[PDB]
Amino acid sequence: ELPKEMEEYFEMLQREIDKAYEIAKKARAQGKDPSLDVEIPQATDMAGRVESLVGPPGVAKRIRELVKEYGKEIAALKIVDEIIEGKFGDLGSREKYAEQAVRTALAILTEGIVSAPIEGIANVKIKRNTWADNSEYLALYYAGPIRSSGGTAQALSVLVGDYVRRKLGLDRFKPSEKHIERMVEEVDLYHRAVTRLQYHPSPEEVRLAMRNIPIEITGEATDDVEVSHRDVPGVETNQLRGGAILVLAEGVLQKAKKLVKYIDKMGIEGWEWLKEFVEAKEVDMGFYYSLYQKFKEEIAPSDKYAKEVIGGRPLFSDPSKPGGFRLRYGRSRASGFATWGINPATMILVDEFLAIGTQLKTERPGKGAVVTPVTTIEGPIVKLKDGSVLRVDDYNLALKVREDVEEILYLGDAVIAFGDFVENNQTLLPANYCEEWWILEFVKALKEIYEVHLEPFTENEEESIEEASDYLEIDPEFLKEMLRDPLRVKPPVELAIHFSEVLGIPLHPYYTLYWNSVEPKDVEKLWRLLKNYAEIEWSNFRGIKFAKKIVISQEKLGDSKRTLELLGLPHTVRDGNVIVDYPWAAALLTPLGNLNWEFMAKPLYATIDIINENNEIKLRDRGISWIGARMGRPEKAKERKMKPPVQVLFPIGLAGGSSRDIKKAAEEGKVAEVEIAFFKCPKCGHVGPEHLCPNCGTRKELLWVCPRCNAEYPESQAEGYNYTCPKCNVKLRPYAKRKIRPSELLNRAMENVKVYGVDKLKGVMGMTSGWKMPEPLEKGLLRAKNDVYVFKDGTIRFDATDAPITHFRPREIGVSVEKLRELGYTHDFEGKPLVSEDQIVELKPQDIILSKEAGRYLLKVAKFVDDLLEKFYGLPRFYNAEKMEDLIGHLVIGLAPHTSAGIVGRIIGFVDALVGYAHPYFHAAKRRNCDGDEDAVMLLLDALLNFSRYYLPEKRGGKMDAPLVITTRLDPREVDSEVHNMDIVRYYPLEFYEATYELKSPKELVGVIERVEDRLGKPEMYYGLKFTHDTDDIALGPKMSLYKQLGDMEEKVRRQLEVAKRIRAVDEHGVAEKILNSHLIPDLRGNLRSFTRQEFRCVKCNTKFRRPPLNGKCPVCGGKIVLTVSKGAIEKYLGTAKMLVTEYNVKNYTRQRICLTERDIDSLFENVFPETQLTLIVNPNDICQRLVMA
DNA sequence: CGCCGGGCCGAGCCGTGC
DNA sequence: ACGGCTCGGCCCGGCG
Ligand SMILES: [Mg+2]
Ligand SMILES: [Zn+2]
Ligand SMILES: [Zn+2]
Ligand SMILES: [Zn+2]
Repeated sequence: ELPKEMEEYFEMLQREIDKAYEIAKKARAQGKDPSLDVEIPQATDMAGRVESLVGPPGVAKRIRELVKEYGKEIAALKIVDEIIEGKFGDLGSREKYAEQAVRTALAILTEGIVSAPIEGIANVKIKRNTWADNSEYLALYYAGPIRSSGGTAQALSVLVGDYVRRKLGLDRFKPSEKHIERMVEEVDLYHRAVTRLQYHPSPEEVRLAMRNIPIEITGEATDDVEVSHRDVPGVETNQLRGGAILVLAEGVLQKAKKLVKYIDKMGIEGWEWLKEFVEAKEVDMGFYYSLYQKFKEEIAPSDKYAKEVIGGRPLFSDPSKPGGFRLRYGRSRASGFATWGINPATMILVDEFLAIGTQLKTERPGKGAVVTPVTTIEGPIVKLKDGSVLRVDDYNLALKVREDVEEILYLGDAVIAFGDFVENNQTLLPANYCEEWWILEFVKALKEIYEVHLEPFTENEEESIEEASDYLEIDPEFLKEMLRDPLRVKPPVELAIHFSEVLGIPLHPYYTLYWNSVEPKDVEKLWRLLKNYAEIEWSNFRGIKFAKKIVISQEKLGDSKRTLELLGLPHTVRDGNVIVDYPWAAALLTPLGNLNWEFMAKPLYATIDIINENNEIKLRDRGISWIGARMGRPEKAKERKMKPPVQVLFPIGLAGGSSRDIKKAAEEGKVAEVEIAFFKCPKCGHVGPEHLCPNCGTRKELLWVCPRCNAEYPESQAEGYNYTCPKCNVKLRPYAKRKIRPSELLNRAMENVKVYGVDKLKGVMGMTSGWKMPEPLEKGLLRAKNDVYVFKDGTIRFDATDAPITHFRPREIGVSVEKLRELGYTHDFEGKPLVSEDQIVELKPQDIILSKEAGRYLLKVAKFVDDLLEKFYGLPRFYNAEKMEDLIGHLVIGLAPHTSAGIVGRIIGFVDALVGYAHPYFHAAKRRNCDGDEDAVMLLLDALLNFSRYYLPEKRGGKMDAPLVITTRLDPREVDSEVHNMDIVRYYPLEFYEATYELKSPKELVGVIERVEDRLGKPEMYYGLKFTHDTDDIALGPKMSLYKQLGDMEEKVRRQLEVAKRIRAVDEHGVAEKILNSHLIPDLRGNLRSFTRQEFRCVKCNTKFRRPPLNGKCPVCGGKIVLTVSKGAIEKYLGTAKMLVTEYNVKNYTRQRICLTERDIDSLFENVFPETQLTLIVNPNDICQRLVMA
């Protein structure tokens, strides 16, 4: 099957996993933990995950056989049929069968990763249609966690419910009119009062969906809002049901296309209404003039991304505005999943608001992306303070030049993958001319004329190179270098002109200016001025003349300097003269034929059209497609802490104080009463919250207590009683309210682990599980000593933004070649042996690259683990690391904030950014998209030792973010569907570029460009992926966003406004103000409204009063009453709002709203805070009184 | 020997027509 | 849309 390398890779991964698991088992066998074994099983494929998560036992082989024979959907259907009939045992009532079938089928369709089956589906019940016919139907109860499962999981849940109800011989739901009205008002209310819904269904759509769904979509209450249509039959609540209405809105409705596709593939009938809903929902001119008109007609600008701007977050471009982001088709080494490629120069020159990993809301392909440094694409063109125009394609040049920048003429490039267009089904935009298109035209012309075969981006035969060099009269070494790396090696301008003359191809894109950004009449005036009042120095090369310098006076140039700047032409101004130097003089004069032919403006023509019609050297439109973007959600590489930081899962109650400090309570002699689980030693009879008896070191047993009665029964005796009190008729509980003395426990712990000098030790106010089993205090002491925190399930986690990578260089990650050869890497991505640090190596599917903050924190985590192994269990240490570079070769676990299964990865290097680099398969296996998402990482051994299922909260949602199972191998066939559209080609073919001009759809050329989906099944899924664009460094550029270094809101707004003013294609002056004023006005008006209807609270307690007490003091205290909405929380943004109103031109509506808001704020407090203080001077240049007096 | 004042910590809160 | 913004109390250093 697999070759002799990937199998060995997986074998070594399994070997390391076994090495860790043996130590974890040996440590756990001693009985100092809630269980006597590890509580994280390891799986290998989807069937094992499904069996471990939902069951039933023995289903793995059946799932494997059915998916092998028919396919995923048909296998799920056969599994449903087999469960219903009774292959997998006897469950009981039909409700059990229905619930099990729904859960298992949803797990199979969902690949058993996200916890929608586990926690989304609260319960399954059979109800009766009493009001209509007294029939029997099925209802699905949706909890809170289903609200974060995605659109696809909910629609498939409805489909599975329908299939199971049809297979169980049950009738359909027949709602009354009151049900419909209740659902419409609920949909209307939730959007108004809770959340934007990310989608707004029309009322008629809601009526149609309610009338044509054979099951009842219901649930419990999740919002504290009352409804109007009350006491509806069959509905047991009078409040908003967020789970069901979100399922209806974002499930069968928003994802109707995928649902009908699944219906077609699945052989399911009875859903014709959804299909119908989907079907209903679904002269003499120039070449470029027509192209522009057609492009504007078919593809229209999208404004949905820039509808809102938050203060401090800049807007970088207007929709489809020239001068914004230049669209380039390709995929870099560390981009392609959903991320963009950006030059570091345009990161530096926008005031460092953009850092590696900073998210931005995009317009054309999708909505949202993450930026990654690419050093082969072009950077911004800027205008300096003295008048010079410069091209900043470098990072150091930008750092040197930043302080002199007056205006940013052009913003730069953005590399967007073809798979991003395929996934979102976005019509192809016309392609800007670039070096990769030029090299293909070059080789094609060479073959057509001289019959010589050459290919770019590879190595060619010496005979062909010699023949081509002889025919072109060039140096063979130069030809080899330029064919090997067209994106970095460019010919001189004279050589490019010679190539265009001989072969007959357009000019090299590097020497083409933005000729279509100006009008033909402006070029006419500029041509006249150049002919009349200019002096030019000419040259010669192979019989070809080219300009070497242009000198024209400023007074003679006039207002054509703006035309020069709009072409992106670099020049300089000295003592009244504007000078154009050597490389950029022929870039301006050669297209105009060296002034040999007159330039004249013509209607229905463009500048490039006239140039091509008259000149002999041909040109292509260098910039025609532009993109809009807006900043949002800066990158993150921080560790995870609870809302109050916690270091041990031990309840303290109120003895610890406001910070729940256990040590402070222990040192003050306080006694505390809390609910915990007490364990009792069978031999001597010790009692307390400890798993081991200190006197004899023999494992105790949990005590079960009656709720009303107060009899304690050990576990062995309670087993016989069926966990019910014999003298009573009430079920037992493992916990009760008891009193504890922290002094003895903390002294015993300190003596146990020999850790005495710890100042603070924070716990919890109370436990959330149903067991209320506490944690040993020794672990808390060791965590406090090493400065690490804990999570809800007993693990230490680190959150970071995720970015993709497929190929790497040993110098970027700081690892020697010998170390890599020890890890297993022996070749580079071209088959050559690995002997250098500048060679490009291909990443294995489960190898990850950490940041340096992550390494710094994992050093402390490893030290804590070693201390735990040496002091608590008495076993040899494992990591033995003194620096972060010593963690290389060790394993981690990657977990997503919405799933319940993890995946094993390996550490191979570190970077100096704030992102998490890994393979696209690694991010897809966690159901992540990599366009702003964040995930957690933890060391494998720490999770193995520390995780427990008895610390998980008992409510719905306590099983999300839990490593209930971990995958030990990667299979691209069952990771995701968005990663199946990614490109694996070295370069795009000429046909793609020729078809972009026809505005085709990406589906028409799926077979032309190879994707991931074209390799599934064959052994070469992990073997030969490739990339299009190259980058010098993977972590070059700014590392932290400026937004995190600004304190005041006024400072944030001012900096964002200077940024918007610098960029030519933003138009801040009014647009950014009006859009920004819809972020401060909501705050002002909402705070003003909530002030007059607010609740008061005691400082000593947390009890809240809906009405202020008449005495002014807490009735059950002496403490004083404080507000929940202060007066200063209303007028905190009024100064910035007034500044925004006065310094810019907004519509009169917003100005009057601001003035009236200030007047209302003044008038509301008339009798409470009268104006009793005068002032020396009046009229502080305020605008409200000026408007009133006008 | 008795204050003044900082610097942490922990609470709460963020458009809406009858 | 949610981290950013107001309050209140509680020790800990100087400092005279
Ligand atoms: Mg996403
Ligand atoms: Zn004992
Ligand atoms: Zn009892
Ligand atoms: Zn009180």
